[PDB]
Amino acid sequence: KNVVIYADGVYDMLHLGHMKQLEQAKKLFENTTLIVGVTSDNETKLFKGQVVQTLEERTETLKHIRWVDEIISPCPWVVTPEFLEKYKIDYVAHDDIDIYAWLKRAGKFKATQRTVSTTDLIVRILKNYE
Amino acid sequence: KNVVIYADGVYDMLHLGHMKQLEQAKKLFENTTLIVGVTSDNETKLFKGQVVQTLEERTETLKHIRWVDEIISPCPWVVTPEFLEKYKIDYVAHDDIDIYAWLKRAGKFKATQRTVSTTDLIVRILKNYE
Repeated sequence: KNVVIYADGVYDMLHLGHMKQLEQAKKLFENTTLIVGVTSDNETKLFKGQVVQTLEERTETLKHIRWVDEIISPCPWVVTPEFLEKYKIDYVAHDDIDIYAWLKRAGKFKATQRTVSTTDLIVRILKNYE
Repeated sequence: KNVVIYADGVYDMLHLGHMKQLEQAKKLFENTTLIVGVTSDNETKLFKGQVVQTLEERTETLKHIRWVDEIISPCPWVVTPEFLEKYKIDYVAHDDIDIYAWLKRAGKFKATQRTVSTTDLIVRILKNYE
């Protein structure tokens, strides 16, 4: 009855937003193993833009989150069927926004949402001054 | 064989520093229940200085950390013997720096260290500009 869930991301400067999302994947089903994939530095740098924390930093933070059962660090940038069988992954967990159609097609796509960011906090610090 | 560990703090804008410290208390012994105490807003405001996140925000973040078993939120500002018996706490976990002598006296004080802060990160963001 144990279901393997894979949720990938950058997880840069993690915050309650990311945590609430990981909790969501973890509790998709009664019995889960949540595998998280952390994207490599150069792949983020190139495909998204700046990454603030190194792989080791972003991965070390993940291991402290109670919902996380296993980390694939680094993880490949785009998920593939090979990757799915290799890790015996049952579902992929991500936010909607379609490069994930083929997963929905296979009933293997479960969608998670967001919310609360670091940036928000500095504003509250600087709001204290004009 | 299960030992109750209490570790209190502000846990404002939690980061790997705080997490590594909580991991430390949790693994003080083979079988632990880590109880964390989150300090009230006005008590922090008054005794330490500014607190950036409300109690509910700081407490909601704690619940995501895998080492944390139980939260007392808010928690009293200074620990007492009453408080210890009431929660059947065996050890108190904190960093050295003596308002905690009476705990050392009773063999009930176990010391944890620090390390990696949010503030550090904004520097790395702004370092990108003169």
